[PDB]
Amino acid sequence: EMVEANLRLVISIAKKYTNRGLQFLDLIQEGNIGLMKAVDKFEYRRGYKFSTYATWWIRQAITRSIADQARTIRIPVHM
DNA sequence: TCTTTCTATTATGGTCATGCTATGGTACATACATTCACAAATGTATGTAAACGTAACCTCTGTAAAGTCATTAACCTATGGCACGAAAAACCAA
Repeated sequence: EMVEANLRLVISIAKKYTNRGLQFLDLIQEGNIGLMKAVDKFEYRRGYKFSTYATWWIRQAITRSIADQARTIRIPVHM
């Protein structure tokens, strides 16, 4: 029920990170994986909304996806 | 029960070959260990001497086979002597 009601937050934050690094369906899938990893470690006693906490995780997912291959060769993340 | 009016892939050649190469960006903070790069020591390594033996190797005397030259006598041009066969003189028959 969480993922079927928050796929659209993922696509809304994922359609602004499509700067021609790779085809964007992999970015949609990695955003869904980041949504899963943000739901798996979500707290209730904080009192804040879930989007601000999930934004950092989904940007980390999109960052590691765009820095995973990024070329035909392998370049590390720090480089 | 049956033929037209629409919704999508194949198709047509290459030989003679051309120049100058990239195009926009979008976070950091601990982390623990694999890997490159030098100290220092081992170990087998290479290159310098020294001893024995025969690869031998020329030197010299003795045994052996091959060109030649002492004999001695076999044949062979000579000499003397005696048959021999031709050539001319003689005499007889018709």
